Amino acid sequence: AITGIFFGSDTGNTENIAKMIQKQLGKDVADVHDIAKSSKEDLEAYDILLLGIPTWYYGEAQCDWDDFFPTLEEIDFNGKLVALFGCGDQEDYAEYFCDALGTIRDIIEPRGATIVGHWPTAGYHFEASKGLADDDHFVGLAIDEDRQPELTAERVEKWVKQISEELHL
Ligand SMILES: Cc1cc2nc3c(=O)[nH]c(=O)nc-3n(C[C@H](O)[C@H](O)[C@H](O)COP(=O)(O)O)c2cc1C
Ligand SMILES: [Ca+2]
Repeated sequence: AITGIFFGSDTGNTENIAKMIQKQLGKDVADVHDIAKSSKEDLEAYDILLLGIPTWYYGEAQCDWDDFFPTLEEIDFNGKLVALFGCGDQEDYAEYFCDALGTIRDIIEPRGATIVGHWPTAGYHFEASKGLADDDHFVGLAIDEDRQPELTAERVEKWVKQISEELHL
């Protein structure tokens, strides 16, 4: 219950990643939530937060998330450790590949969120992305279940390892 996984999902992908993630961390470690059925209180509740957001319709944010953003910007993230994950399509929307991860970064970083979990952009092949920490790493875990589902298992296995460390446990 140290970690609170909050996801948005429209066709189920991010919802599954969240669940693989919690499996890997374990239950007494983290609880998963559908941001759509979540509240401010529900988010402020945890100290370590994992936020999952898939990018929709040309750089936009999954609507459950889009609509929660205002509440999101009311939360003081100062004193909190966050990580970010999401889903994207690097071949049909290569020019907005996981931009949503970037939008949720901007809408939380100034708020004092201590972000963790940058992921190497090695192995992906998008044309552009607004969710990059540096131009060799996304700001979070980018999962492409549409084009690279075969790499989804390992990406999560390794990324969760990576965050477990950065967070310490
Ligand atoms: C019409 C349409 C627009 C989309 N636009 C984007 C986009 O701008 N960025 C991106 O990387 N993925 C884009 N995607 C792909 C989704 O983010 C991807 O399918 C993701 O796995 C969906 O996760 P969800 O099931 O959790 O919503 C789009 C998908 C569709 C069908
Ligand atoms: Ca493929």
